[PDB]
Amino acid sequence: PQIKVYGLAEKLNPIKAELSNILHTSLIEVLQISPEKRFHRFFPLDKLDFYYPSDRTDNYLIIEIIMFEGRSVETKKQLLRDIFKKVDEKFGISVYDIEITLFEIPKQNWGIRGIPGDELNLSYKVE
Amino acid sequence: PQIKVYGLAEKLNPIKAELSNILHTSLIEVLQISPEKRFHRFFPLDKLDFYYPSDRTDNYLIIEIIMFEGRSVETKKQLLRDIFKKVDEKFGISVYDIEITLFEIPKQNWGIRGIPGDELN
Amino acid sequence: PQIKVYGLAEKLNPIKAELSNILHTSLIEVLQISPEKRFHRFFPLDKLDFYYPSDRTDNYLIIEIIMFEGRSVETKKQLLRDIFKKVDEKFGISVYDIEITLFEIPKQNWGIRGIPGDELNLSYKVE
Repeated sequence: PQIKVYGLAEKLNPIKAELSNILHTSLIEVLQISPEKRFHRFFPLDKLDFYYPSDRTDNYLIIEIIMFEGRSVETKKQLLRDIFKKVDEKFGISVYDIEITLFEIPKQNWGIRGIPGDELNLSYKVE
Repeated sequence: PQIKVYGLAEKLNPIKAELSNILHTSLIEVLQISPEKRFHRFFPLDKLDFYYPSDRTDNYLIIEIIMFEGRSVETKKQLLRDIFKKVDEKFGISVYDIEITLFEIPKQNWGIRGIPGDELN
Repeated sequence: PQIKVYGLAEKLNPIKAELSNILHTSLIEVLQISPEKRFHRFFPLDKLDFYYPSDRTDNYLIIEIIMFEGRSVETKKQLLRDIFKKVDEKFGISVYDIEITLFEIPKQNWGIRGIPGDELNLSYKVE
C-alpha cells in the first residue's frame, strides 16, 4: 500500500513523523504487510489551498491509501477502524476530523521491481 | 465529494478562492450534497512541474473529483457540463482549457466520522 | 493519459525535464496516443515528506498514470515494462527504485474540451 496524507501545514508538520509510524503500524497489524514496506507521502497544505467544513477543526486530516485490490470487506473496514482508533488515541484528533479513502488497484495495473504486480510472489496474502 | 484542483500557480492563485465557491455551488446543485460539505485541495504548480499540450493555454485547469460510487451516468455528465459551464462563465476560461476526472470509490472503501461509508445515514 | 510523478526534490528536479520526454515516448510507442497529448505533473517532495523502505534509495520514483479504461492486459503490462526499461537505461535508476500505478477511469467519468469522454471522437484507439 501507498499512503498519501494531506493536512494543514501548521498542524500536519509537527505530527507527521509520528503519524507515519502510527499509520504504518496499522497496515502491519491489519494487512499483515512486512514491517519494512512503508511508502508514505505527506502534503502539508497552505491555509489558502485547503477548504474543509466550518464545523471541523484545522486538525482535519485526509488519508488516501492506494492498495492492491482483493482484500475482504471486513479487512478493509477493520483497517479504517484501526486507523481511526490509533490516530484519535495518539493525537487526540477526533474521528470527525479524519477522513480515509481506499483506492483499490488490480495487481496487473501496478509495476514493482520491473514487473507487473500480478507476477510478484508476495510474502503475505492479499486474500 | 473531495475535489483536487491543479493549475499554473500564477493563474490558479488569483482565482482559487472564487473557484472554490463556484465548484461547491455546482456540486451542491447537481449532486444535492448538503451545503456545508466543502472539501477542496488546491495544487498551484510551478511552470517546470506542469506539462500540457500546445493547444491548451496557460489557463489549463485539472479538476479531480473523488466521490461515492452510485450516481447515474446522466447525473455525472450533468456535473461535468455544469462545471464546464460555470467556470467558463465566471472566469472566462475556455472549456478547451478545463479537464475534469471523476474517481468513483465504493462506499465501503471510505472512512467518514469513524465509520465505513456504506454504514452512514 | 495523465501522469503524476513523485520523487525527492533534489533527485527529481535535475531529471524531470528529460524524464517527461522519456515517459511521453513510452506512452506514444505502447499506447499509440497522438504525440501532442503530453499531460504531466511533477511533485518534487521535501525529505521530511517522503518515506520509502530502507532497501530503496533516494532515487525512488513514483509514477501514477490516470488513463481511459479499455486497454488489454497485455498492452498495459507492456507499458509498465517499457517505462521501467527506458527510465533505467536513460538515468541509471535501478528498476527497484521505480514504482508505477495505472488508475483506469471509464470514459464517461472524464470531462475533456467541454464534453464527456465517451462522446469524444478520438484521433487514436483506446482499445
